[PDB]
Amino acid sequence: KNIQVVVRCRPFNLAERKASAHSIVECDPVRKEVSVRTGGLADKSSRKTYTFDMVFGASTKQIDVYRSVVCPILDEVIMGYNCTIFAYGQTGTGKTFTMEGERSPNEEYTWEEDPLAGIIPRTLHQIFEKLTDNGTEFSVKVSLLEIYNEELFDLLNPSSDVSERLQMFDDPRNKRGVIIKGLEEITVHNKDEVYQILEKGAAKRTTAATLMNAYSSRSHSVFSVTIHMKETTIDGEELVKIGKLNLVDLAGSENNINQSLLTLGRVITALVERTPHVPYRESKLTRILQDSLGGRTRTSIIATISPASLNLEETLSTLEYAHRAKNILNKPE
Ligand SMILES: Nc1ncnc2c1ncn2[C@@H]1O[C@H](COP(=O)(O)OP(=O)(O)O)[C@@H](O)[C@H]1O
Ligand SMILES: N[C@@H](CSC(c1ccccc1)(c1ccccc1)c1ccccc1)C(=O)O
Ligand SMILES: [Mg+2]
Repeated sequence: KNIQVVVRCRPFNLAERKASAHSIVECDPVRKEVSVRTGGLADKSSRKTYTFDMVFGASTKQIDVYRSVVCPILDEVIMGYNCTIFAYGQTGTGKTFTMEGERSPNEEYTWEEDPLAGIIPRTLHQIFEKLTDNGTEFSVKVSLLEIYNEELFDLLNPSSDVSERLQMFDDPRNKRGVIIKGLEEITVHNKDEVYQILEKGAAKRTTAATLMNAYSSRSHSVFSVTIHMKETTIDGEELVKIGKLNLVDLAGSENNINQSLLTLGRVITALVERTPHVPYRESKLTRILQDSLGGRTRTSIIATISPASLNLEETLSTLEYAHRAKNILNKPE
């Protein structure tokens, strides 16, 4: 199966409006096209146009991303496949907005209902909605690690010091897999446990940002949720499934400070060019993503872009990068 690639353009922000920014991006959700105006003052007609698996314009809301992209992927996780979604694009374009989301200010909504909530919390909410006493015995475990300068931090660890480091090893049980030694995996017994877990993770990240330069823009964030499902149907026979979903928020594409982003590009180039050796081992991120990139996990990429003329070169870089990645084949479960 080819990696599926979608584009999400964010709306203008107040500073862009204040600077009287013009748009250089047109999205056509129906034709699944994004068309970028490239000639500035000089050449009013030149464009580059790309077709993707889906295209989300500035008016797309969090709930539309969920319904279109995540729901189908989560149903596949529930069938016991492994899936990955990662966000790629320049700092400021909405990777974290998309993957995690934000809380609406002054208290207006519950987390399960917040319209600014992104992929991670909606996914956790749906896992419990879908599975709960609906016949299956099931458990859910989460982990959240971040890669910065090729060091690995555990945002969910009971340790009060976020700087305490994890270590990665090959997994002798699983050919393309790693063991993250020290990684706290929290059993989430029900939906009413979700928020406090995410909240404490976010507070550890805020600390991390005070400790390390340009932390949030240089970091890669790797949230994983594993679902163990058990069934005893018609004979009394017992049929076990395990689904895993990785939700990944990459370093800003404008970027050992950068080894993982660099190596991901070299890995994607190797896969599309079909070159014989693919350098997964040369970074922490690509070791973590090995199975998602030419392996047995179903992968989707959300490429995030700004609409503003100012960001022309990086917007074009992001679209070219993401477009070629459609050519990568995985073979799920
Ligand atoms: N689709 C969107 N709709 C509304 N605001 C958005 C959207 N995407 C991003 N933003 C806003 O733009 C700013 C940067 O988003 P952020 O998620 O921090 O980007 P990144 O993680 O790619 O650096 C934030 O203020 C965020 O609320
Ligand atoms: N993106 C925000 C956190 S948004 C987030 C969240 C979502 C996924 C993982 C961790 C936190 C949140 C913010 C603040 C307190 C708790 C949780 C969130 C936003 C909306 C609904 C549910 C969770 C940040 O970088 O701090
Ligand atoms: Mg971010």
